[PDB]
Amino acid sequence: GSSGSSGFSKTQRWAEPGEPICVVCGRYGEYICDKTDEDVCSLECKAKHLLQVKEKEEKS
Ligand SMILES: [Zn+2]
Repeated sequence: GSSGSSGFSKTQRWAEPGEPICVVCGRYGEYICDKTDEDVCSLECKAKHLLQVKEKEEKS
């Protein structure tokens, strides 16, 4: 395809040595999933990692 740009959020600031950090960006993970329990800053990052972890399992 081609896709476009991202939203207009700035919730990806530095993160102290202990807090969660985005697994796709690299700043902070204010949000955390349940199944994967990963860390993300926005909602797009969440699915961006989930749909990426599924293909990694292969099959099905
Ligand atoms: Zn992010």
